[PDB]
Amino acid sequence: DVPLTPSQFAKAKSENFDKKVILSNLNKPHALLWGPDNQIWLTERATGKILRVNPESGSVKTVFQVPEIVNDADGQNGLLGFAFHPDFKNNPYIYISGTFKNPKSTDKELPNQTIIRRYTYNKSTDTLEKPVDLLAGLPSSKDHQSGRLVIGPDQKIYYTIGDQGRNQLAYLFLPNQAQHTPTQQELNGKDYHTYMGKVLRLNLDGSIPKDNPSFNGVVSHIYTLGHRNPQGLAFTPNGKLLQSEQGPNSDDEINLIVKGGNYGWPNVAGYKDDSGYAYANYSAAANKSIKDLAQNGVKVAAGVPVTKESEWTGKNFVPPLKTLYTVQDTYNYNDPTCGEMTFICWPTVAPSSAYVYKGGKKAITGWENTLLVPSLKRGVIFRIKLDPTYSTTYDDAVPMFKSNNRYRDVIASPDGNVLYVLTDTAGNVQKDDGSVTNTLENPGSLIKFTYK
Amino acid sequence: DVPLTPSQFAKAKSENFDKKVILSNLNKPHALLWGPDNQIWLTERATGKILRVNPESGSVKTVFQVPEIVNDADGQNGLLGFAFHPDFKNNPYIYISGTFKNPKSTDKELPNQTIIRRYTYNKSTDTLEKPVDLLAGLPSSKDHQSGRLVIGPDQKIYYTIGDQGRNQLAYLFLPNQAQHTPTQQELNGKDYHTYMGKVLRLNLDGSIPKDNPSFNGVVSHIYTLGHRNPQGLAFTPNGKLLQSEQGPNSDDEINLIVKGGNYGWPNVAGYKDDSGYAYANYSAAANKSIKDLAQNGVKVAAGVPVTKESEWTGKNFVPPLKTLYTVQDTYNYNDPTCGEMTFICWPTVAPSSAYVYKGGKKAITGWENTLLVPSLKRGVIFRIKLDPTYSTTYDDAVPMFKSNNRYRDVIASPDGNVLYVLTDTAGNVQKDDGSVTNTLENPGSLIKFTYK
Ligand SMILES: O=C(O)c1cc(C(=O)O)c(-c2[nH]c(C(=O)O)cc2C(=O)O)c(C(=O)O)n1
Ligand SMILES: O=C(O)c1cc(C(=O)O)c(-c2[nH]c(C(=O)O)cc2C(=O)O)c(C(=O)O)n1
Ligand SMILES: [Ca+2]
Ligand SMILES: [Ca+2]
Ligand SMILES: [Ca+2]
Ligand SMILES: [Ca+2]
Ligand SMILES: [Ca+2]
Ligand SMILES: [Ca+2]
Repeated sequence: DVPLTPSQFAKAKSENFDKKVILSNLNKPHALLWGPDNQIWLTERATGKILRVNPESGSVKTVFQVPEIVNDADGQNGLLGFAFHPDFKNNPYIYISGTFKNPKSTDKELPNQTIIRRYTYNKSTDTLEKPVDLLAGLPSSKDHQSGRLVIGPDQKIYYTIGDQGRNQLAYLFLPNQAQHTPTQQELNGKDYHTYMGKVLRLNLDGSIPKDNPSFNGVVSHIYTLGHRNPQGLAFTPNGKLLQSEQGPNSDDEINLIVKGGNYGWPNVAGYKDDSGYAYANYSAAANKSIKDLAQNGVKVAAGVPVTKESEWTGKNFVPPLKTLYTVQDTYNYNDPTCGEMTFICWPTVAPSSAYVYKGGKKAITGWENTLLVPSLKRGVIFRIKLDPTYSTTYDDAVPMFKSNNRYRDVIASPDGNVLYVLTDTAGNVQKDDGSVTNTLENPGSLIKFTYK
Repeated sequence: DVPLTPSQFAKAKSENFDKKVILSNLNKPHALLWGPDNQIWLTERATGKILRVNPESGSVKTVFQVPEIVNDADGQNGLLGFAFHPDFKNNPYIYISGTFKNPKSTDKELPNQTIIRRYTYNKSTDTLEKPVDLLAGLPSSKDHQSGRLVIGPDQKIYYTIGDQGRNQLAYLFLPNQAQHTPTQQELNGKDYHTYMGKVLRLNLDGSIPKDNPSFNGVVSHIYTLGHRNPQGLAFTPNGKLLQSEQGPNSDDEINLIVKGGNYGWPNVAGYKDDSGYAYANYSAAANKSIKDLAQNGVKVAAGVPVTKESEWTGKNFVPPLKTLYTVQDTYNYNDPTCGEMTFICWPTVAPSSAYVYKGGKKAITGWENTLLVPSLKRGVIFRIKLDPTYSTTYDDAVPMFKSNNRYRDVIASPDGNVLYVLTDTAGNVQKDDGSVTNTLENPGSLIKFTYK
């Protein structure tokens, strides 16, 4: 899709909803869920705390703090994945993923691992107990961790693990592994270094489903590959799997996740259109002092190999349902008319989640079969309509609730007339006039919007 | 997708198939079907003849000639739709559409109608009889008639009817009706002038299905709208509906047809990307002496209103699964790298059909879940892979059977190892070296390709 203008974002004020801050003292709140107890549960990414909030009264309890979570102030690591077993009454399990030190690591630049871990909920003492590591030794870094953890209708865990930031900034010269897959020998040694830029599908005990897809002749935990930073994952009522993902200077994506698909990163951003992006592989540059001009690969310094999207030899490439956004090769990623911080005008929205709106007896008119996608950089919640079979999007991403806030997650109440959102503690966001600010209106908050 | 180069088309020679020309100099052969008698049936658009061809010996019989078919030498009108009843053993019916004179027409420029008609096959006399008009008074013109007619798994007739060529060439100043839908009053009067640029869904007796979608508050024969020239339509084994469609200078489409969808034409060609196309509405131009610059709306003469794809206020817009092809705004539609005949280099392939390959006892290796799309302008047949649920394409359109022929239709034998193809009697096609020729290698032919 084509970017909205600052004016178009600023008008999305959602005057038909009442706003109320429920909690305002949260530290890097990350994931939000409607629990099986009809309470709101949420995570703090850096502290490792799991909180439960009474939606009616607003009282809150810290149910548990995951010990030894590792988090860097300049990083996106920490406590990430968070989901309830779907039959919680009879299987009182909570599944998380988190950053932990890796005692086997021989890399002082990458000292950590990601672990998918199960806890047992004790309703008598209201806490979590009996930790069990389902899948350990997964990649960890400060960048593009993703880490959405959901349980599908097949009662399998689906887990997004980002590309770790390879081929940008601090990891510029590391070779991106989004396209790479394990050998059988690597699986035998539990070497999961290729588990970057993937959606994983695991059994509830961490093992490999016997009907997972094959990649390059090997069936592993990988379900799909070729992802950059997929922070949104959500099943629809008819069992389809929708996803949101952050692109580089362009081409954030809404994807339909299908078994065995290849979503193209890093060779393809968004559509395979050769428009506004090309794959500049700095790991293949002979000179490691080469600079990244950060023009999305369209303009590069001498010495870095560049592959056009159409020059890639790919297999099972699946294009996105929608891009937020796609621009021409003539696009100027340095436009000075935007200000000193030109990145704010980049054709992206930085989606942070993806949530299937299920309606209810007070469902909001017109919102049937919508997907809600929070935007960090634009301070809106997008509403994206699909057809009733969730096979295609209809029309465009409609912005909602414009504010100077970094929206991190969103859910809705069972009746469907109240939305609950989390906001980041700090960072940059676009203002009504299109400029950048790091003064957030509601830092680290749980906010509700009630239809009136 | 990005256009293939002339060299990439030239190498797609399909050396793994044996070619045998069964017939040539057919009079504008148009549609072919594997018949209930395991013979090949095909139509001649210009004559109204329905021919049956013996696969083994190639003997041909003129089974029937549809009387009073109207065809213009320079036109795309004539005998069009052609399908067998799916339970032919117990329902020996053949369904057609055709151009016929309209006696109540009050326009000398548009004197004809399209009629969807049923015939009964009499096996004892080996001919057709007892015609029944199912739906008459449909639009008719020389351009963009489409006319693909299939019976769905719901035992409904699905019928594509093109936009009649409005807003180009001989119909430049007529207002395109692809976005328009009937009022209840027009329906009551059987005024079907808005049945342009649509997929129609009809009961077998021609009546309006009560479960057809609603458009602007009215349920009509319209199933989807916003199409230009959709010549390809085919159901998948799991009941989805795939489609191909010719765009203008760009953005031929492969579409997934979903009930009630709006496929954007003429406001949107291909994706809603503002890339290489804009909607110039010549019917709204200040005067009818203005010239069409034929630069796909990116540059137009003064006095014609232009609407960007992103400026359209649309409802239920459904984007294509694949475009053949999409180009940048700076693309040169009048490129001098080719000869005076710039159109042959336009980033299009002119898809003429769409056929779901179903395999069989001799299925071709690797062709699972593919869609075959013949190209008129490039002299190839494309193979397009989808995932096993027919929810997305995988990778790109792979060209096959490169020749100096305009491929018009394609089917496969039940065993799956033989393809049968129709070619046009006349027209332009691109040579190996990228230049145009109107010398066709196999004019008006039925061609058999057998996997080695
Ligand atoms: O403008 C853009 O394209 C853009 C903007 C941001 C932004 O939020 O400022 C991000 C981003 N996302 C996170 C996160 O925690 O998800 C952290 C950051 C960061 O830059 O620090 C990204 C990206 O990561 O691709 N792209
Ligand atoms: O280069 C292009 O884009 C292109 C090329 C052709 C071509 O075949 O020469 C056509 C076309 N298709 C038919 C048909 O019978 O299907 C007739 C014609 C015609 O121009 O006479 C179209 C189009 O109709 O959009 N576009
Ligand atoms: Ca980004
Ligand atoms: Ca992608
Ligand atoms: Ca792209
Ligand atoms: Ca065309
Ligand atoms: Ca379209
Ligand atoms: Ca377009």
